[PDB]
Amino acid sequence: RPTFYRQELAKTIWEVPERYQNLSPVGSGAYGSVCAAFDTKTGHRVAVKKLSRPFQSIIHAKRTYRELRLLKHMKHENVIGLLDVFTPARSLEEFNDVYLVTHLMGADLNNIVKCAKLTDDHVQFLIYQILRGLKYIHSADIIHRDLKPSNLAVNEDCELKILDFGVATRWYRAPEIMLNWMHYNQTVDIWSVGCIMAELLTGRTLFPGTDHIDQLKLILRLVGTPGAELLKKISSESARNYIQSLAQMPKMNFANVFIGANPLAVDLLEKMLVLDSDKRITAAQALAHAYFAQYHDPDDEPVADPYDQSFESRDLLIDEWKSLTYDEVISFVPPP
Ligand SMILES: COc1c(NC(=O)c2ccc(C)c(-n3cc(C(=O)NCc4ccccc4)nn3)c2)cc(C(C)(C)C)cc1NS(C)(=O)=O
Repeated sequence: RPTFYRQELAKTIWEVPERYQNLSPVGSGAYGSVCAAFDTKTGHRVAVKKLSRPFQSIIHAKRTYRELRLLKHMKHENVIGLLDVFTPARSLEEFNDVYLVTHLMGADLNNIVKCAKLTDDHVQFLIYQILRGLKYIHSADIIHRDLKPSNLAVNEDCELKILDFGVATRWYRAPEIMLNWMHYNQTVDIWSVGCIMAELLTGRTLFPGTDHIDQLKLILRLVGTPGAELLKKISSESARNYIQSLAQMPKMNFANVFIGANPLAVDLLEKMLVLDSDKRITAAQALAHAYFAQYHDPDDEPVADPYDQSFESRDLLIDEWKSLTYDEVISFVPPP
């Protein structure tokens, strides 16, 4: 067991292995209880996250376990990975805190775009990586659900990583989620990618809504009123009428919005920003799209190992979730 040392950052007490030095708060709370630190074992800067109140409730307990399990499984170039996980507790009895360690990301997508308009090559590479990482997460039967510029990190060589901190999320949210259609599929993430890719090509938020309703009306105005085909798949009658009553604004054509952009990029955009999620292109298919020809490689776009998510359909007591979490902490083996 490493030797720990404690300190108070802001108003919280951090107790971490000596290995991690010079802890410094970051994200102004945007990442949560996160600190940047120097991993003395490798000389590399890392992000140390102290889970809030891990076991204060059953909901917290399960989310704690969920994140620990997910991070331990995520082994992909375009997805955040778990470098270390620890607790100052010496036993299950005193186990009350969990810290997750990951590489420290450099800058999000906003910081990179806030400069000058990225070239088409730049856009291809970035979107390609998001799509590459998405293929991997989706292959593990996992849905991000909150993709956005602030959740996407890019390094020196423009390498990108998908993260989550648990730009308004709504601007990139698929319409079916904001309509509470309950039956969301993975492509809800593809809608977000389209909104992100659009913003990188125009420098402006595609659907900058004030509230969800306004946001919804903006979306329908661009992707159009729901067609007969989509309407017949909506069981709720009030839902069916509502979605139509929200598409009363004067229509807008797609092409106009992306004028000047590479025709291939607009083609992909039209296949990502489709109202009917069933007809929305998947991450896997997007990767083969001609817009990513200079980057696509069927041999270097890996999927995830089978991921056991049986715990999601479980309803257990806090202590049970805590014990399960503790087990995952002790069984953690760092990657080479
Ligand atoms: C919230 O839980 C997660 C996570 N956890 C994380 O992404 C995570 C874990 C630990 C740490 C220390 C961090 N982390 C790294 C940084 C960082 O480098 N910030 C600086 C910086 C940052 C950006 C730009 C510039 C500078 N901050 N926090 C992230 C991931 C995921 C996916 C992406 C795999 C689907 C889902 C959930 N959802 S769930 C399990 O259902 O709960």
